[PDB]
Amino acid sequence: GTLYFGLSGEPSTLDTVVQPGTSGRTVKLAIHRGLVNYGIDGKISPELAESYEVSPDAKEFTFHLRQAKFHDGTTVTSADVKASLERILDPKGKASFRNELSSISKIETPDEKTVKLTLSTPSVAMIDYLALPESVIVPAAWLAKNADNPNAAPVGAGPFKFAGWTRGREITVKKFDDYYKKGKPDLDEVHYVFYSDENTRVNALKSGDVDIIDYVPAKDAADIAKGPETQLLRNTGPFMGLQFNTKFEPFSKPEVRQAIAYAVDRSAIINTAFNGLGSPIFGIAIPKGYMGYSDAKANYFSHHVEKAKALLAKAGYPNGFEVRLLATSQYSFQQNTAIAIQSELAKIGIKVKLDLPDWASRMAKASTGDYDFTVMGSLGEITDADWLSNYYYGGDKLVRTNNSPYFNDQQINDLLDKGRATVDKAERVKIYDAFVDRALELSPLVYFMWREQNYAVKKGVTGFTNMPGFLTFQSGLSIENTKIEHHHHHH
Ligand SMILES: O=C(O)[C@@H]1C=CC(=O)N1C[C@@H](O)[C@@H](O)[C@H](O)[C@H](O)CO
Ligand SMILES: [Zn+2]
Ligand SMILES: [Zn+2]
Ligand SMILES: [Zn+2]
Ligand SMILES: [Zn+2]
Ligand SMILES: [Zn+2]
Ligand SMILES: [Zn+2]
Repeated sequence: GTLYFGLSGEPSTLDTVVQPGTSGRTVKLAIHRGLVNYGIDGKISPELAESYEVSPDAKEFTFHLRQAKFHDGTTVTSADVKASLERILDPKGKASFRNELSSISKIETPDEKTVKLTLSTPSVAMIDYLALPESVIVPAAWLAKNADNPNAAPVGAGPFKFAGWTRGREITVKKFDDYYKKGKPDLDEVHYVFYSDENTRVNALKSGDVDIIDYVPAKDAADIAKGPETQLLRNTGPFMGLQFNTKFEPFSKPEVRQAIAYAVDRSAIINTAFNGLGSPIFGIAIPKGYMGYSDAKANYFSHHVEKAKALLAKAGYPNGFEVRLLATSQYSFQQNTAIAIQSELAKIGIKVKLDLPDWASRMAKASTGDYDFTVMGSLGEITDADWLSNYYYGGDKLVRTNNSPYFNDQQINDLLDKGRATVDKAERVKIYDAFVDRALELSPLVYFMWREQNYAVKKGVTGFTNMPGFLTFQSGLSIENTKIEHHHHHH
């Protein structure tokens, strides 16, 4: 059988090292595999690495490669892993997670089936960063040939092979028979169809044109959950907030960032952008169960307009200032969150103008820091406490998909470095607790709410998993387990 999957947009690129957003990741996770990837239950799964060894100080890593092939019939070898990692590490390259993998200082290939990494500083989160959709392995010979071909047809080691891309319509993938997991994938093909207007996307599911859709809008969630011919797959992993370009003078000031945290009513965002679905955040967006979580620090901020006005005045803005907010019109919740922020900040004299291009245009600007501040709809990229480094650390790459451009605090860097180097979780928790105090004080990131992130499937679809908490954007991995009962589309 074949499955038609309605994506919320067309990927701007399938270039493995680039993080274009959830749409591109969902397609990449059908075609590609890394040394490890997260399993549907959130455990790290040995993928192209059949096994791995981590030194007791988390500085040396050995990967023993599984017998596996790429889609072009070539064997997966240690030289392919080294070339793939070197592309991520290249400082002149466009890898989105270069900062997080940059501690890799030596890559050894003693034989065709063994890769050894040595880090310059310890990292108990390195295995998790190797599970990123952007850390997948491609062939060294393929990279050499397609060095100046940004639109070259993908070659990977995942359960499906790239079959074609019709611009503005769909990407088709086909079962890879030589995939290393017995009985996987179950589907013969998946057609990833692009539905940028969310109403057309929901209508495609309800009218029976597609079998699965992602980014189910909050206004349609109840109708879809009711069915009986549709099923809603729930998750409450991502958060909504703001990333600030700290080169925009007012945003270099903790008092200005805190004023914004005090000025924005969180129920205005939940009620006007998410149909009343979600929960307010009054501190750092750390989920229950992660180090740094605290019930006592969960109400650092509150909604207090006159306090926000006093903070701006103290910061040197008694009459506020003019600024532009980058978001998108492609996701109604992003546009409506931006509209709510604009009206909330006008009350404290911050005159916000909105930039609402399509998703790919917003991402191109976000990637270069071409903004004053931007609506952040995101989550921790790994399920270890070190997901925080991707948001807060300084380092060599100061403009990232999840950070506040050019923010760099030595106390925060030192605490995150200590947190990543400490193996004992009883000691790590003291480190992240101290980090949280400094993160609130400086507020380089501001958080407003936890949101629902839902998929919807047609009755007859099984085995697709909306992966837990922060793993929801990697749910495309579960397509290898997905099955669909015999069916036709209007025939
Ligand atoms: O889920 C969202 O809301 C948006 C909407 C499309 C999408 O890919 N999103 C995820 C991105 O916002 C996120 O992966 C990325 O790191 C951004 O640069 C964070 O601001
Ligand atoms: Zn179908
Ligand atoms: Zn070994
Ligand atoms: Zn076909
Ligand atoms: Zn098709
Ligand atoms: Zn309120
Ligand atoms: Zn108010």
